[PDB]
Amino acid sequence: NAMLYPVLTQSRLLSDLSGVWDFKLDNGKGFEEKWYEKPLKDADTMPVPASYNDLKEGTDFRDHYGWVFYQRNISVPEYVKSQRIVLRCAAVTHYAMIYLNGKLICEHKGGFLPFEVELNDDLQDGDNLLTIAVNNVIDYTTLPVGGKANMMSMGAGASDKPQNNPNFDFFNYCGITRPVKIYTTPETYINDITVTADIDFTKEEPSAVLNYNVEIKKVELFDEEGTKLSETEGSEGTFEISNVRLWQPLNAYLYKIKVTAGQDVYTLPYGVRSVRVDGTKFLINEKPFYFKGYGKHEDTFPNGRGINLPMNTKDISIMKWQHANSFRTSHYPYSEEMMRLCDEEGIVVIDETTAVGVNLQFGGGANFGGERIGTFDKEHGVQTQEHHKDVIRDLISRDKNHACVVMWSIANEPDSAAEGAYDYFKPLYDLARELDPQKRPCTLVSVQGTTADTDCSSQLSDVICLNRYYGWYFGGPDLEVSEIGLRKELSDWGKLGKPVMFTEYGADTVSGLHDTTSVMYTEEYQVEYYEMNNKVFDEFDFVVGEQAWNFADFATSQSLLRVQGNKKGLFTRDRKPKMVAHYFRNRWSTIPEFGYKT
Amino acid sequence: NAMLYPVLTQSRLLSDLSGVWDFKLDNGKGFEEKWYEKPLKDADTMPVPASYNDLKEGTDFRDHYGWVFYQRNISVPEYVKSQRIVLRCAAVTHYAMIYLNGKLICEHKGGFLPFEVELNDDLQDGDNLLTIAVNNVIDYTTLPVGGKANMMSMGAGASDKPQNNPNFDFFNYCGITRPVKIYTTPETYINDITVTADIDFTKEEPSAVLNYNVEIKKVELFDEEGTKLSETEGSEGTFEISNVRLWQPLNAYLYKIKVTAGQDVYTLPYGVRSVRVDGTKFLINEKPFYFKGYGKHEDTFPNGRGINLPMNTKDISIMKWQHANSFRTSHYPYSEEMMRLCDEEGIVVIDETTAVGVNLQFGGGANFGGERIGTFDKEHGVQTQEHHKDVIRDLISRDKNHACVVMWSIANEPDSAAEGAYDYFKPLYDLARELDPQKRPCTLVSVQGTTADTDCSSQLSDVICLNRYYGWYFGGPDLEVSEIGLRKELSDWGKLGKPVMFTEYGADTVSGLHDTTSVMYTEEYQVEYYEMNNKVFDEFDFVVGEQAWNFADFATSQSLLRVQGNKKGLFTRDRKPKMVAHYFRNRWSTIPEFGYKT
Amino acid sequence: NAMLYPVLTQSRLLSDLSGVWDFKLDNGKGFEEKWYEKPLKDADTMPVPASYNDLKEGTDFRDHYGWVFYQRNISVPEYVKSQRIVLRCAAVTHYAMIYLNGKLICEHKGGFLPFEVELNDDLQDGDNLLTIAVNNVIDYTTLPVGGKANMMSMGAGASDKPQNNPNFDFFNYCGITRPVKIYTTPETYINDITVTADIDFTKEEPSAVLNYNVEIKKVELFDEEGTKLSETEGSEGTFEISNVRLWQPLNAYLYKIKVTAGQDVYTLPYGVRSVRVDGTKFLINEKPFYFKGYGKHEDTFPNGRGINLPMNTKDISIMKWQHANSFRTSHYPYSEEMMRLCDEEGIVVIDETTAVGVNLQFGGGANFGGERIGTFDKEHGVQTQEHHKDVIRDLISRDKNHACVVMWSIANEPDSAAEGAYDYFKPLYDLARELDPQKRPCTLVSVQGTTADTDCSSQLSDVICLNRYYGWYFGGPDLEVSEIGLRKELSDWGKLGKPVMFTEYGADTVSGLHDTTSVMYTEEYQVEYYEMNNKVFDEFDFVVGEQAWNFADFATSQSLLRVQGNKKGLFTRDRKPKMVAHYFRNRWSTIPEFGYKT
Ligand SMILES: O=C(O)[C@H]1O[C@@H](O)[C@H](O)[C@@H](O)[C@@H]1O
Ligand SMILES: O=C(O)[C@H]1O[C@@H](O)[C@H](O)[C@@H](O)[C@@H]1O
Ligand SMILES: O=C(O)[C@H]1O[C@@H](O)[C@H](O)[C@@H](O)[C@@H]1O
Repeated sequence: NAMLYPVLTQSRLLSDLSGVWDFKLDNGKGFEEKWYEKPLKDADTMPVPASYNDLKEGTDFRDHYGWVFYQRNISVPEYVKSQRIVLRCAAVTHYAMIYLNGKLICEHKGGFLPFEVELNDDLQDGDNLLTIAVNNVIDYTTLPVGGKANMMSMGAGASDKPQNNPNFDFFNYCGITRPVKIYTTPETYINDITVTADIDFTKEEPSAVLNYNVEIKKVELFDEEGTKLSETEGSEGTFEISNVRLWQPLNAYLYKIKVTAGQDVYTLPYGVRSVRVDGTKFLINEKPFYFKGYGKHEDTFPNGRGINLPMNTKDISIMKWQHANSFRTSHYPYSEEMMRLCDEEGIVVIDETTAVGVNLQFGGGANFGGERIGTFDKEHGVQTQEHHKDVIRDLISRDKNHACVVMWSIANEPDSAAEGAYDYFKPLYDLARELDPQKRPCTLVSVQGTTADTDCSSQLSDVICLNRYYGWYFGGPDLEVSEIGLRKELSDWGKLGKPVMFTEYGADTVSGLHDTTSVMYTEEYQVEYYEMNNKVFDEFDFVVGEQAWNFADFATSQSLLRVQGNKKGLFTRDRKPKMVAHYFRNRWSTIPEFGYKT
Repeated sequence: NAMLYPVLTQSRLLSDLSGVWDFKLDNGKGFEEKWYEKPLKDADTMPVPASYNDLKEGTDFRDHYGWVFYQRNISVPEYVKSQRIVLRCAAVTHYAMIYLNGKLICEHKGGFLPFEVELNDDLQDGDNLLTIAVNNVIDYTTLPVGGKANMMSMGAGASDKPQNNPNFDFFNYCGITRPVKIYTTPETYINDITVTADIDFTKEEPSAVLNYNVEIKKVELFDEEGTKLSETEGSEGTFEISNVRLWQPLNAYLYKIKVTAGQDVYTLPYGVRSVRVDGTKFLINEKPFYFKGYGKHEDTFPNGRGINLPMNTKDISIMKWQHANSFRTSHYPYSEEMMRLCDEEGIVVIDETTAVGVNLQFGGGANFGGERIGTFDKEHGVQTQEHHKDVIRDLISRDKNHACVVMWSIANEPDSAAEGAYDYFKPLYDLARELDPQKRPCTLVSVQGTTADTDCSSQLSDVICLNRYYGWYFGGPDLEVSEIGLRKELSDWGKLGKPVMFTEYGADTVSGLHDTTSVMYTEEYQVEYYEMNNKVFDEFDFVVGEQAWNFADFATSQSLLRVQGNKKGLFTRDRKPKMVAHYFRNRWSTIPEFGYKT
Repeated sequence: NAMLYPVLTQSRLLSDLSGVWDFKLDNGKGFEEKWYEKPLKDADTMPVPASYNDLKEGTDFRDHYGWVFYQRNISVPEYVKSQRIVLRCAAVTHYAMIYLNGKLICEHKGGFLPFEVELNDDLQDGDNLLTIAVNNVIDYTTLPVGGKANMMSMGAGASDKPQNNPNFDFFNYCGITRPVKIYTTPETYINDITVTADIDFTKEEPSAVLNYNVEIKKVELFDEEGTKLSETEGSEGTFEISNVRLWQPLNAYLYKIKVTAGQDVYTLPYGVRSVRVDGTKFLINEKPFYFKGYGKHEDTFPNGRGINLPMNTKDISIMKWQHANSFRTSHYPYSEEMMRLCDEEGIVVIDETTAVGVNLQFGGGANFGGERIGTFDKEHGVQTQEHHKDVIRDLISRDKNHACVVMWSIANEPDSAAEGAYDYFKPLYDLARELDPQKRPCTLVSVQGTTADTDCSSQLSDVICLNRYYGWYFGGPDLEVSEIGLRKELSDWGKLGKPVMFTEYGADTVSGLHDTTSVMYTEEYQVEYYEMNNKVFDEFDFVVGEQAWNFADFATSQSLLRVQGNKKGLFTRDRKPKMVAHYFRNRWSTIPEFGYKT
């Protein structure tokens, strides 16, 4: 269930297996001939961690369907076999199968959340052959959802070759996305840590009480520099600090927490912060917040979706340069390292599950007996709800302690106004609120066409998150008519007395295209688009956030509607600014983190 | 009916009125208040000749609906009022209304063909106020055809503001497109000239007999330098030359023809050339030709569709640099000056009418009583056939003598496989063959989806001209499956034993986008697309021409499918080459004008 | 002296400390206040490994002068304190100072070669504060060499702010460039391994004898799959294999070598390959080789010079796509991981030292008493020779075993035709040949202006490596006059009877700029430039290699001559191909690895 971020400590090791592994594409006789038994023959090379799709040439490699085989030898000295040996795969996209010496030790479904296995038993001495098989197939049983044709459906479709058809607007990057590490710990070890914060704003000098639980199978506090200030015994626990330095947006502070438990020990950074909804206002530390930022992607060249800590730091630098304060993990949980970095740098995050494409109205829509099948058809619709809960389980269990995480997003653009939607999401929202020890807000990001009266989010969600494209897909290029439509729908959303924020809005823009009299796809049109939208946003005291789509240009599946990927970014794929980036920087510079329009 | 190209001669003048005129947009009280009576107030400035759409700023100006008013004063001395004064408007797009001193002297429908009026009667002495009103409205009665919504129909459509919606894929550039000149001539004057060529290939030294007619309301021959070689009297006439220098593709020769007729005289360049179809082979001068070139547009910045002789010469230079030999006047007759230039430089031309958009299946298709209305519905379909004939009349009457003109194109992508198509085009083809004194081939350019069995062009046309996009709109990005489909349809077209040529095929390509593993919209994909198509072309001895679409990027109406216009050009809008331009140059360099695959 | 690549084995661990460390810029009171003692206050964040220059915003950060402070806590359990604890800094650019708990444990000069220190003594238990201070200052004592003004010297120079002025044409990326890892090993351990190959081509089935030495402070062989085939005892040693699979260019093979030595063990991949010079011919495995490739940079966004294994694999993929076979480590030794990858993928490498900028004629040239100071002036010239030898020592000691390494490059563009040049390089070449157990060729890359009679490389070097820009800096834009000059100088180089190869030649090209009639900086001009140069290369049987400059666009110091960096790449900085990339791919496809022109 629970997984702490591995890190070197007094009692645990940490051996990063990152490097160039052996690699081979399934053909698809890989399992018949038991390639996991022996070392791979005719193997190519492949770095880890990284999506493999862009690291070789040819459409057959990039658009490969099925399995790939990673392989690498490992070896451990016996003088720590006394300890337990565990293998943490930070992420394998999508479906992983971990062999060792030819024996299937582990399986996992879920391309964006960590999972571990124990190695003490099957780790013979000498050099041991580790093989990881990675599958990329997506369908009605996976999150994200795979369709039956192109999402934008002219086009293709006449081919019998088996192919993935994403029901989502990003490229199906697969492989060992995130680091594969080996760490140790003593039999009887700290397995999970939880920390909540009851805090007091009555006083001019805010105090805070920190409850904690340390599941296991001394607790020291430290502040930034490491000046110790408190101590307690047992899995039991509480701290009383006065003169709390509140973790703030763009003004972070992380106390340290040292938990020694006999033969084992682990340190956890924690930020003291409060967040709660109050009618219109979205309060962080009992102050009226306003989101400024974007929906992002873990998308870089040529790593694909592979983790890129240099870019993560560069993205933060650009955000603080642009006077942003937040972003959403579109459309999947990001790496642990990026989440911890957001703690250090003080960026508000909207952590989202992998639940994109739970909407069978995209594309032409799948068909059965002539009839079109609704999204939540129990026999021919999505088969994802049970896996959907495991994702909510594993996600909250991983990022429960992050001060940056401010709200959970159950799904991106699901068919939330259709038959079966409420019964699908009600158990998910309930599980979301039951397992989050901090009871933070929950939402879902609403596709276009949704209204206040028809959205199951109008009831289940604490915050309304809209993806609206008035002036692009709907109204472009007449920004005046689009303005009227945006004001009309947005007014209707004020009926709920709930906070509203736009998590996505943008216009495809090819860096370099200009005109004094703007047309679609030019940098001028992009600025005018955001001008019109932001003008309507500023009219409604109940909109509490603007998040542009996207932060940067990113790769998608090929289609007539995608000009070498999605070009809605404020920055290019190599993080160079378009003209709209300087527009938002000037606008966001005058809008404060708190009390924008109260 | 007939209109000769005005040019300075011994008996006629030529006063180009080109310059900066007064200009004003209708609002739309222009005719109520009789703005044509007085000089215009609050007028802006506008050069002539030029499309006005891109010469000012603001969407309201560029997307203006309705009328505009040009105005300019003229004056003539009396010492040539003895002569007749005629005003030749080379082209006014679309509908022109010529006032003078407040009196409506002329009207014209047809935005791409010349028309004149006589000035002797209403030309008082002193300074006379000339006003031209230009209308841009397009609908089911105009050629090109105006629709009811965007041609690519997400989008727009919710606006009540009256707007043009082109049923064609280029921008509705309007205004005084081509020069407005004043020339003289004596009462009793040469009105029309016609020259045919019966020529003899029996001998090792080809001789030629030139019949001519000189309609009127001495005939001298001259060769290139001006060395005279023959003479004849009367409207009657014939010439017998031996050692003819045959006008060839990329090797032109223009004899001169001086026709003195009493008080009047006119000189006409003429090239001696033969063209006839023979089963598979397209013969020019009894040799098997092969078209190499493009579909072009009269499209430059910022002239819009306005005439641009510097670019016309530059385009020819680029064609001869690229080893091309031909192009089509997509999708309207081009300027006279460009046609005469093609005579001098020796470029084969496929002269096409303004009949684009005669196809109501584009867009969503217009609706009536729930029913969709077919293209040639007699009550709710196109109302263009009678105007369509006037266009065929005026066009052939203008370019009957050009040696470069090798074939006529009745329409671009009409609904030629629908009910009513044959009865619509049969009288048009008949008029085309009846009025062309040289009886040159006639065709229509067939939309995609057309087959040999279903196309009314399979019967009416001497040459089959296809617009196929296997590997772009149909099959992209799988070029292998697209190849199979292209070979399958092309084989079926060989059933007719007629010549086949592709007048359009291409892929949108944004100059600058590259990848080693190509995706759509990159320069690499564009090259691979043309490689696949050209490979299939070379397999069939009955394909006699490849014409890429387009020659250069050009402006279109705004839509999600158009990245700042149509990007299918081999060159950018400013005539800079994409990578595919060097590919075609290398391919066309090894393919000869004659006897490519015989 | 000797350093083996750390990797997990039966007896050693490997704990990658890569991650987000604490970071702070010196101001420059860092050492006065002993920031290394305590944890850093007001610290920012910084990932490791990566150059820090592009990971924050502002010119002051990017152009920082002096020191920066990395900091991170580490902890080790006692149950392996029995082993020795060593800290391998793969590279710290330029000058590193490693504190721990406040004590200076190590120092290092050399920004591109590894160095380690032992941790057993100063590693108290608990959490231990590790601090690394990095300096970026460059001058006449460092390799690469720092100047006194801009290398291209209009410009700047009027500022008193202390600044680095690279005497080289790449950006002064600094910080922890390459991974910082911790590995273990038993007291008494394998410290160094050396393997040579005496091999026999007499027989139709080539056999090979492998001598080896295992310095220390059982030996098993294995072949690709791991099928064992031989064994020997002692530091003593030899192997006799028959049916050797020769490591070939673009056809690699790596036998494995397992050396168990009591309590310790290490595995080394080795490729059996021969290389020797023979008059004109450059022989690899007794066959006449021909280099096809580029000079590269370890340069990516935003890592700067930081190691990027995803890009390294992508670069190899592009090379094999382009039909290249080799590259040079311009202008510094690359990462170990890239060298091992070249072993696996079979790319020929020209390993080069950090000796760039040993040439004081660049810029305006430094001045003293009015006099200009020559490069090797003993009082005011370069002070680098002794450090220069340590670089040759550490480099060969690291890459002595790589089969890909085929030739050593002592320096890039030194003032090799000046007074003092011979006495400067003679001891360096001697040290190069003395310490390389395989006695592979040695060279230096000759600046433009050098001739056969004036170059000290004409004598000291086994291969002549030229950097010539006929048609760019010299002759551009007249490629005809430039051709004459290139043929004239190249003919004169044939006087030596030695092999000649061009290690650099190119023309700055901004991706997107085109013209049918080419001008400098367009993609067309770049192709024509390489066409002219390659035409002259093919005329001389003694030129054995063409290596273009550069592989990809890369960052440089700002100057009027650098359009956002060096644009001479065949690919863009994000590895997208320019038109010249497809030219070289077509040319290199017809040129074989061996026997091109014999
Ligand atoms: O069309 C777009 O650009 C985007 O539209 C939104 O609905 C999706 O959230 C996003 O994944 C797409 O990339
Ligand atoms: O889609 C395209 O690029 C083109 O398709 C063809 O059918 C039309 O002839 C042309 O007008 C369009 O511009
Ligand atoms: O001028 C250039 O582009 C290059 O010239 C060469 O002499 C240098 O080796 C290289 O560092 C420069 O980048």
